[PDB]
Amino acid sequence: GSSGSSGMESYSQRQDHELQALEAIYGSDFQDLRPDARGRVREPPEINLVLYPQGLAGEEVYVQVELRVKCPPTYPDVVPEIDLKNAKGLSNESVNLLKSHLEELAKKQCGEVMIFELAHHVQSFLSEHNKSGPSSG
Repeated sequence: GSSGSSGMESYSQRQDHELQALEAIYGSDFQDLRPDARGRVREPPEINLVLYPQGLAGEEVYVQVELRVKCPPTYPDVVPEIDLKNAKGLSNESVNLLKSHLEELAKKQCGEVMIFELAHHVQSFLSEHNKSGPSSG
């Protein structure tokens, strides 16, 4: 089996598919950063995702980092890059750990879109690295 029409999408389509879904999910924890215009060369879909330790919510919080991602021009056929900027709590300390963890999780997730998993895994990790903090909300 496995025969059918020429499904002929492109990597930037598969990519921007995830982007549109992120704009719903987050709204403004998301920013796209693209220099893209209609009628231009393709370039990396650079985005920013603010991510936090679950529970405390959009409130005081302790640790956080922004997730910066560009994608290669072939993602998800290969793994994306991952960079963790403007960290709080983590003085570029366990940032290294999580970045390295994500840099492996990406290989496991390779074959389809992984950004949504990566963002979940960060919010696990941050909540892990977070200690003390009541709940309210």
